[PDB]
Amino acid sequence: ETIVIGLAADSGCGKSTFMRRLTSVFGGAAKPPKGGNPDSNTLISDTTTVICLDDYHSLDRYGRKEQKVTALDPRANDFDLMYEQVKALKNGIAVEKPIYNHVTGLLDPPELIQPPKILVIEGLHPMFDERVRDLLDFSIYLDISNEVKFAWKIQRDMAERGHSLESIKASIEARKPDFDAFIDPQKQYADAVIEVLPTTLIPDDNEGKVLRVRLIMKEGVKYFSPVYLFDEGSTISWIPCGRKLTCSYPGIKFNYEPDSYFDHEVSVLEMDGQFDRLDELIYVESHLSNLSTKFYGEVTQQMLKHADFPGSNNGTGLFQTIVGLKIRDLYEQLIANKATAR
Amino acid sequence: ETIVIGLAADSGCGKSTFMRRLTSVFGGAAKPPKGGNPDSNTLISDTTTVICLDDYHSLDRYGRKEQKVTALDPRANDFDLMYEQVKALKNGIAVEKPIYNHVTGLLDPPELIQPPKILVIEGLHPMFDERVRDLLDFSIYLDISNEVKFAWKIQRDMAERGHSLESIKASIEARKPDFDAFIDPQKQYADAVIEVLPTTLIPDDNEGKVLRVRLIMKEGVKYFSPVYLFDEGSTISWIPCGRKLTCSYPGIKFNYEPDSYFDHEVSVLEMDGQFDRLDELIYVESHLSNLSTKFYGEVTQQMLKHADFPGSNNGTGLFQTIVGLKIRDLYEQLIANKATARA
Repeated sequence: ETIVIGLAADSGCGKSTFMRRLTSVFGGAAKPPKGGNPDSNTLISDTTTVICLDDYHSLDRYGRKEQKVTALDPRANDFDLMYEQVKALKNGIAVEKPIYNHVTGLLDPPELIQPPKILVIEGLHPMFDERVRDLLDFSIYLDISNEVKFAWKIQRDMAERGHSLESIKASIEARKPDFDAFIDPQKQYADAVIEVLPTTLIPDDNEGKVLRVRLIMKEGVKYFSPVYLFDEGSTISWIPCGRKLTCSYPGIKFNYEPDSYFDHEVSVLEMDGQFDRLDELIYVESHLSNLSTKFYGEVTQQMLKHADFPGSNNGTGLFQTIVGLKIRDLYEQLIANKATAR
Repeated sequence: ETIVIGLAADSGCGKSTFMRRLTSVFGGAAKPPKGGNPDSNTLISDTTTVICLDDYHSLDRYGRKEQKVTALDPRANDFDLMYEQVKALKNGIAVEKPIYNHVTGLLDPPELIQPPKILVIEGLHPMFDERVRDLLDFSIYLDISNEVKFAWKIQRDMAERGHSLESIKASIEARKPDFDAFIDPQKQYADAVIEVLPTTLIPDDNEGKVLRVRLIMKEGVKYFSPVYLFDEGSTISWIPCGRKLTCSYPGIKFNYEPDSYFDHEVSVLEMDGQFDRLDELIYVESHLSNLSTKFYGEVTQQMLKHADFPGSNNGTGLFQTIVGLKIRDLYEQLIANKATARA
């Protein structure tokens, strides 16, 4: 009775630190299948196997170029195969999954995937097909706003330094139609959306370092008690920076509020600003509720295992870690019932 | 102490008349697994299990059309897994084997396969991988020629009647490279090859009923004493028809000669024509040597337990049956040696 997690993300197979945070919570070390194709996207842990959804492309790079179809387009993807093989793994049956090697852009011969305890499917289209969506036990959508997507390319993406800003936004133009038509709509099916926006604390900041990030959590979901702050259901702003907790400019600002998201009820926890000192993280964790921690400080402790990770100092790393614990709480209850259900 | 037989044929899993005749020699009756899956291709007998090699397909039927690669192509098959489960079966450890459902054309959930006394793997690629080739205690290749493959599509294959002659000949072409590249070279590794050609007794015959059939048998193989006619090693043409054995047209013609086949020494036994009367089969068996029969007429009696089978009146049925006995003789000496060794 293996558990399947969806993660809709745009950062490309292999460049998601969200995936690496979930992995550290779930198991030990995700390493490619020992021996075999060095271009394989699959990552295997003691508990978890991450599958890249590019592997189910129905069109290679030259293929897609021939049809002038992007990788965002459902035409370029085989959802029948994805659906059948996620189904088989969830029911304990191995699959021959084709490998999409990114260095050559060809659809490579398949690899034998063994059912794990936790299966995470990650890529552009995890929740696009209703049949695949019904197999997911939890659904995540990482929503990067266009404004920090562009900032991160300027401030961090070393490989696009060769391109000017005029052609980098002209790269975003020709990708937006396919993205908004086929990628963005998947948010409505996620149990947890993490939305990364520019910061409102310092005016006109476009650097992508200080971030306003929203954690949107679906209500009414079995085994998922959303995080809350002080008074669940209420609308709160909370600035912990004060006399007993000094912060540098511009500090930490929190918002907790209910909301309606795609005609679904959600509750939203927000963080704007970034942690100066570790005291601020510990103070923040000590005042949040329904974190699904097993001991005191696990959120902070789980983050300190990856102090080098991008976003370890703002709500991005804070909420991605919290999400991992919530999923762990869910699959513990989910396999607690299936253990007794034989 | 399990025996592994290789059977290379492109007629398709579940279409092998050759396989039916072998199981009748080897065991009681080959049935599908009890319960299991209605589309399972494994066949089970008291002595033998037949494993279709489509079950080790790595690419879906729908994926095969997506990547533009045929089923003859190794990229569409997982030989690592196939070698594992045959190495596992020969070494007597049971295995969960996947199922290729030809109806949906989908890679189905697996079925449990217990190590049998005799294990046969049949399909397009039993001798393709040297690893797998080293597990086989005997190797068979059924070489249907392109002129008989074509006639059979016309005269018998009812599903082809929707297609035109030009379309069928243009379909055979589009399959030939992968067959030339991946299937046909497996002939060199076979201990026994059966080759089906258009008959030479009727000029310009293209109907696939009267056939020239060659049984190619490797020499120097341990526990395999090839069939011979009258005088082993010599070059003989023998027409049994005469005063004492009246035949109908075009009659029977036998050829027996040594040959070199892929730089291996072989003996070749040939039959052209078809038995029009039952007396001729008995006459032919009475005059053949090294048949590995347990009693007089076992070749003929074994055939009559499948009178309906195609090729039951020509060299196709005669040689496929004789091949079964030769393997039975081989695995008994082969079992006796390792049964002796284990005590």
